Amino acid sequence: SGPVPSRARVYTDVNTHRPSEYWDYESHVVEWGNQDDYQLVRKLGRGKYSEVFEAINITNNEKVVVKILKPVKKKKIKREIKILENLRGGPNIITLADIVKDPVSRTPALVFEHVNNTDFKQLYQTLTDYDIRFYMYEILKALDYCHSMGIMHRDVKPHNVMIDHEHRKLRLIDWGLAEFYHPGQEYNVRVASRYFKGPELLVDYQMYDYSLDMWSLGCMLASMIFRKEPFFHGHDNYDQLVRIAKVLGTEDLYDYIDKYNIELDPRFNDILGRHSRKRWERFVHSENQHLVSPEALDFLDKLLRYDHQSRLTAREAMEHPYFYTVVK
Ligand SMILES: Clc1cc(C[NH2+]CCc2c[nH]cn2)ccc1-c1ccccc1
Ligand SMILES: Cc1cc(O)cc(C(=O)O)c1
Repeated sequence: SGPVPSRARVYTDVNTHRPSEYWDYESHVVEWGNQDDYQLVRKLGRGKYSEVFEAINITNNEKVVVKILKPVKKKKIKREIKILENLRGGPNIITLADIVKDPVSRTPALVFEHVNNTDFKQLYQTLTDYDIRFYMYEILKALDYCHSMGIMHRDVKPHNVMIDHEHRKLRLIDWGLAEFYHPGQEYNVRVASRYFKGPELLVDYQMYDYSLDMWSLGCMLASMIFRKEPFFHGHDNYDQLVRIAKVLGTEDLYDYIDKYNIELDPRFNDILGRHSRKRWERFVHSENQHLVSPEALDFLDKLLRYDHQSRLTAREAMEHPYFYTVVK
C-alpha cells in the first residue's frame, strides 16, 4: 500500500517542538538593506540562479562575499535567508552578515563573511591522511549543528565547502537547497548534485532526512582517500544508481527497496544488471595508499549504505576511530 514511512533516528522532533516562527519561512519578514555599502570587486563564480562576487564593505574597509540572486522563485529565497539566520554563528556555517537590494535593480543579494578559499585542483595532491581527517571533522561539526537545528543542507559537495588552508578554516556554504526537517514530510528528490545524490533520491523515495547529507559526505570522503573524482560517476540520475550498484552490489539494493516497499522505476530495468558487493580495499592503489587505512575504510563503509537509516549520524561519525587523531 505505497512506500513504508521513515523518520530520522536523531533530532526527529526538533522542528515540531518549536514555534512556527522558526520553520515557517514563507511568513518570515525580510528586511533589505541598501547595497550602496558594498562595492563589488570581482566575480568569484556563477550559479544556475546566482552570481557570487568578492566585495568591499565601505563602512569598515573589509572584504565580503556578495551573492546576487536571480529572483526566479520568491519562496526559495525566503527559505535560504531564514535558514541562514537560524544557523548564523553555528560552527563552520557561512555567516550571513547582511541582506541587501540594489537601489535600481532591486535584485535580492546576500552578503556573507569573506572566506579566502585555497585552490580546489591544487589542494587535492598536497593533503595528507591527517588533513583529510581534520577537514572531514570540521564538515561534521557543521552538519551535526545544522541537523540539531532541524535543517538538511541537501547539497553537500566539494564546491559547497570552502577551505582557507593557511588558517585551517572551513565553511559549509550555499544553503539555497536546504530545508527544514519535519518527520513524515515527503520532500522533492530533485536536490543535490548528481554525483552526491543519495540512493533515496535516485529511487524516488521522498521521506528522506539528515542522513541524505551523510551519503553526500561519504561520496566526498571516497573521492579524497581514493583520489577518484567523482567517486560515483553517473551520466544521468538513473545511471547514477547503476554506478553505486557497481560498488555496493545489487543484492543490498533490493534489500533496501524491499525494506521501504519502494517501486523501482521501469527505466532501471535494462540498465541495473547484477553486481557483486565490492570490497573497499579494491579502490586502494599506489597513488592513494598513503590516505587509506582500516579506520578510513570502516568509516566509509558506515556512511556509504543504501539504507539511509543504517548510515552513521553526524554525531556517531564524530565518535568514529578515524577521528581519534583530531582535536574535538
Ligand atoms: Cl580537498 C577539498 C577541497 C574542496 C574544494 N573547495 C572549494 C569549493 C569552491 C571553489 N570556489 C567556490 N567554492 C572541498 C572539500 C575538500 C575536502 C574533501 C574531503 C576531505 C577534506 C577536504
Ligand atoms: C562565502 C561564499 C562563497 C560562495 O561562492 C557562495 C556562498 C553561498 O553561501 O552561496 C558563500
